[PDB]
Amino acid sequence: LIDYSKLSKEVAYALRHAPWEYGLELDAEGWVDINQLLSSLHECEKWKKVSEHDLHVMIEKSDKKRYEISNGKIRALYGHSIPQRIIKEQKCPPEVLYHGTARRFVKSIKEKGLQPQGRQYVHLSADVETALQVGKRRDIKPVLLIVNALEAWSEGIKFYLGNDKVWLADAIPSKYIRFE
Ligand SMILES: *SCCNC(=O)CCNC(=O)[C@H](O)C(C)(C)COP(=O)(O)OP(=O)(O)OC[C@H]1O[C@@H](n2cnc3c(N)ncnc32)[C@H](O)[C@@H]1OP(=O)(O)O
Ligand SMILES: Nc1ncnc2c1ncn2[C@@H]1O[C@H](COP(=O)(O)OP(=O)(O)OC[C@H]2O[C@H](OP(=O)(O)O)[C@H](O)[C@@H]2O)[C@@H](O)[C@H]1O
Repeated sequence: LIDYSKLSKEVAYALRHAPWEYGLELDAEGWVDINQLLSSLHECEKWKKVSEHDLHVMIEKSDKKRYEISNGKIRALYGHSIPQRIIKEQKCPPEVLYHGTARRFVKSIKEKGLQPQGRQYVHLSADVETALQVGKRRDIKPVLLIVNALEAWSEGIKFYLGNDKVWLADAIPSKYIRFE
């Protein structure tokens, strides 16, 4: 049987972080031919059994909509770190978005605002529980930040489509972030 969770982590690395290591090139919106991905995964002993059907199943069973398959191509919807900016659709955000973080980063976010750091975009959540889960990746007592996203947008900060639970933004100045 396939560990679809571990397969999902491998696909994340290929489609967000190091496509070159797989001999892949992503298009401007992040897509690659799914047969080229499968061929690359089959260089790895653990993934030689993985079929195109398995990639659909991995997506269906996942707790998050990380990837999409369309007309024989696959992309990650968010998370990228590669030098070439992934073109995402600009969108007007809801009034409020959230961002869960680690206690150890709060001072720096107060001073500088939210920054993309190792990714191309700041990632934000649509609801509190989702944001706390983001923060739990780094801190058992994560900090919830509340972003006045529509105010930021009206003052020129760009936001972009990730998926229904993950919104993307350029750097967000501190004045739009509530820490309490
Ligand atoms: S046999 C040859 C295998 N391939 C290679 O050797 C090439 C380089 N391999 C690697 O770098 C690692 O083996 C990878 C593929 C990254 C897997 O290592 P980890 O077990 O440590 O994975 P992480 O926990 O660090 O997470 C990796 C990214 O995957 C996201 N993710 C996708 N799907 C899930 C699921 N179901 N559950 C948890 N996390 C998942 C992770 O959030 C993470 O995302 P980042 O963008 O890296 O933050
Ligand atoms: N000025 C500043 N100074 C200091 N620290 C600052 C800072 N600005 C921001 N930070 C913090 O710098 C960390 C960046 O960390 P990340 O790149 O991993 O971003 P993120 O945590 O949002 O996570 C992305 C997605 O990854 C996962 O998705 P998957 O499961 O992989 O699909 C999640 O669920 C997400 O959707 C975060 O703590 C920021 O708060």
